[PDB]
Amino acid sequence: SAVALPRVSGGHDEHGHLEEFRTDPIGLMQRVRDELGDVGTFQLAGKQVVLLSGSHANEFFFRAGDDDLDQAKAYPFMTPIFGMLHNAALRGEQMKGHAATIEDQVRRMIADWGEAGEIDLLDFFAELTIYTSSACLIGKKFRDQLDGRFAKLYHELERGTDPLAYVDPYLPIESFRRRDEARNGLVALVADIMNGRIANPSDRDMLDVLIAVKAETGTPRFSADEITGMFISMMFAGHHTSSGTASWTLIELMRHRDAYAAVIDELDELYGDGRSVSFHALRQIPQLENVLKETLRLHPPLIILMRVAKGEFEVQGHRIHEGDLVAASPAISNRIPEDFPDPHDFVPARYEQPRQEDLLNRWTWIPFGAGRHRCVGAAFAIMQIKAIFSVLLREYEFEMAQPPESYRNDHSKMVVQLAQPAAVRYRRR
Ligand code: HEM
Repeated sequence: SAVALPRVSGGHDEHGHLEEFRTDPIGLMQRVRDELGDVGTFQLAGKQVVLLSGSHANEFFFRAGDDDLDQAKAYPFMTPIFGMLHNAALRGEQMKGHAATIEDQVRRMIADWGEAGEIDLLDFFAELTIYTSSACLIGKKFRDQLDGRFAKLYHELERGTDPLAYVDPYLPIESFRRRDEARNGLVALVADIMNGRIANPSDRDMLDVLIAVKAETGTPRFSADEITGMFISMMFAGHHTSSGTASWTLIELMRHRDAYAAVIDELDELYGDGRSVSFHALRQIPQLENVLKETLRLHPPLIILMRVAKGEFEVQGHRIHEGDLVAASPAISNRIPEDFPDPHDFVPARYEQPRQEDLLNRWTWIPFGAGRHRCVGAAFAIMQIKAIFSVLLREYEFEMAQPPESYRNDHSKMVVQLAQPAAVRYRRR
C-alpha cells in the first residue's frame, strides 16, 4: 500500500521543495493550503512536512501533548547553536523593573542620535534587543560588559539556521561554518567576563548564579562553553522575534501615517499625567496595541511552527505517522480570508472592541501560537514594544529613506529577519 498524504505541486529541485522554502516559504505554504486545503505536505530534502491550516487543523496541532507532537527534535539547527527561563526572569513581580530596564536601554541606545540622522532598522533593533534581553533576562551587570561585538556574533548564530539543517546540522557550508566560529567567539566573550569576576570578586545577576553552582565533586558545574550556551538559549526565543516585530511596527506606522498620528496623539495624551514608562508599559495603550497586533498578524516573526510526530494520528481523515514533521503556519493562518477580511490589509481597527478578531479566532490568529505552549514571553514582548516606542515616538519622528516596498523580510534562513538595507531617517520631534 503505497498510500501517501496529499503533496503540494513543485518540489522539482535537488532537495524538493527545500530550494523554494529558502526563497519564498510563505508562497509555498499558501500553495499547499490552496491546492490541498487543511492538510497538505511539501518535501524538505528527505523529510516530509505535514502542513496543517485552518481552525480545526490548528486546534488539533496546539492541543496536542508533547507526547504526540514533540518540539525537541523539530529544529536540528538549534543543536550547534545551543551546544525555566520563566522562573528566572518572567515572573509578573519582575515586569515593572523590566519596564524600567528597557526604557533605560532604549535611552542609552539613542543617546548619540542627536538632532537628525539615519539608522538601519535591522542593525538598530537587533542590537537594541540584545541589550534589552541580556539586561532583563540575565542582568544589567552582564549587559554592561557587552557591546556591538556580542550582537554581531549572536546575529551569525541566527544566520546559521538554513533549512539545509534538516539534511544535516553540520554540513560544510559557509553559514554553518560562520555559525560555529561565531559561537566560538561568544564563548571567548563570556569567558572573559567570567574571568574578570573570578579574579576580582553588589548587584548580582544570572551569570553570578551560574558561576556559583557547584558539582557534587565540589568543582564548578558549568564551563564558559556551557554558560554561553545556556545564555544563548535564554535570549534566542525573545531576540529575533522582538527585533523583527519592533522593526515592522515602525515600518507599518510609517507606511500608514494615519496610524502613526493616532499612536502619537495617544502617547502624548497618556504621558500627560506625568507618570513613567514603567508605569504605562504595564498598562493599556490601545492604539499602539492594535497596531502591534496588526503587525504580528501580517508579519509574524515565526512563519512556521514545527513538531515531530511521536505516535500515529489522523487529522481530518489524513494519517500522520511517527517521524513525520508536523507544522502550523502563522503566516498562512493569520491571513485566512473567512477569518480575517481583507487579510492583506493593515487594519488596526480589527482589534477594537467591535471586532476583536484576535479573540474570535483563537486557533487562527496565532502570531504567538496558542494553547498551553503559547509563547510564555508574550506579556514581556508586548510590554517591551510599549516601553520601546513610548520612548522613541515621543523623542523622535521617523520616515522611510527607501521605497515603501523595499522593506521586506529575508526568508533564506529558518529564523526570519528584515532584509537589508532597511534605512530610516529620524528627527527630534
Ligand atoms: C512579539 C515577539 C514574539 C513573538 C511573535 C513570539 C512568538 C512565539 C511563538 C509563536 C511561540 C510558539 C512556537 C511553537 O509553537 O513552536 C513562542 C514560544 C516561546 N517564546 Fe515567544 N514570541 C515573542 C517574544 C518572546 C520573548 C521576548 C521571549 C522571552 C522573554 C519569548 C519566549 C518564548 C518561549 C520560552 C517559548 C516556548 C513556549 C513553550 O513551548 O511552552 N518569546 N513564541
